[PDB]
Amino acid sequence: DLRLHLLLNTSVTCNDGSPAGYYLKESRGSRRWLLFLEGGWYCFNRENCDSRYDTMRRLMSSRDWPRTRTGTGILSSQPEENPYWWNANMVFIPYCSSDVWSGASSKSEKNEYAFMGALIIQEVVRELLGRGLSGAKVLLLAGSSAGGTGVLLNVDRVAEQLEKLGYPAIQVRGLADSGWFLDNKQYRHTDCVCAPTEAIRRGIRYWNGVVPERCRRQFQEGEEWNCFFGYKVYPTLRSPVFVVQWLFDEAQLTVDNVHLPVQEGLRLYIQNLGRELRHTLKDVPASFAPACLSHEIIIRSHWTDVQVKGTSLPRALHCWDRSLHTPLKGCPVHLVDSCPWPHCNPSCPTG
Ligand SMILES: *[C@@H]1O[C@H](CO)[C@@H](O)[C@H](O)[C@H]1NC(C)=O
Repeated sequence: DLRLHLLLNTSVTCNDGSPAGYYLKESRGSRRWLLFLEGGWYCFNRENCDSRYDTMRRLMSSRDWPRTRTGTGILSSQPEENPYWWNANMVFIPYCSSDVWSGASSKSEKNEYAFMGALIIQEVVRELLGRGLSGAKVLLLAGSSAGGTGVLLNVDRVAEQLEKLGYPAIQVRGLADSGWFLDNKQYRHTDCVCAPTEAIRRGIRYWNGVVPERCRRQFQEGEEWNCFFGYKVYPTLRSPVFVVQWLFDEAQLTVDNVHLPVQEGLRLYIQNLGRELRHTLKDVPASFAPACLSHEIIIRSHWTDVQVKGTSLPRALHCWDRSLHTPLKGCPVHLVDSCPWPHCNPSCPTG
């Protein structure tokens, strides 16, 4: 299991000012480090953050965190559950900043909550260097849902941080699971109070959110919300990033106001969503995108079960590792389903 360490720099906090932290399981012989960002939506004003504090407090505070957590999926230490990186050093970073890992603002006389996601990542990396990360060969920053978007927003900053700290030999890579969203038209209506473009636009100002520098320079002031959308931020990144995304992601459908006898309009909407997602992945060389209606994969215990074109995700990730040492015979890394309806892939999760 992974053991809790609260940050020694107690100025790097969860939303309510309690210290942020990480869960760690070291692997003495290993020079591989997996840092996983938890997900769980976000909040973007006083009223909706107050409601989140009432009923989702673990995502806003470390006060009730347990001393340990069990690693599952890519965080499992058993080769049977995790064929990919079972022997790596494992870190689970709880999501307690409600800011898609983008914030750099403290709780103060003017701020009821602290939004410190981007600083939590930097501080975890800094404190791990003294616990063995200084000897790393590869640091894989992974994450699911809001944590997957967090990978896209932070992977290059982790790389820059390690370079400036004097560790240019650590290879920083990203694994973004279920964080690749489309700013598409909703199937029906709008209400918010959501259209994620508007909520993210407000969140960035509420959180003092930060985005990767090259993306920020493209979109400029007032338009940094664009960098929260994978297909727009990905081309600006320098670190290798493997993208995992269900073609019919449940969170995407939720923000699109789709709630599942499907008639023609909704059928065409769903098929076009899968086609648009597939189009955005065409030039992403390392990707795994099954035609399923689901959400998240990499920390699920049965993550080894789904396959695209006969290749599982742990295999694709291993092939990615080999590619980062010309395509490899029978070891693909670009795996995007082409069939057009959820569960047209027989290996999709059953629910
Ligand atoms: C603690 O974190 C804050 C915010 O990231 C930073 O400004 C400060 O230098 C840090 N101090 C130490 C001792 O790590």
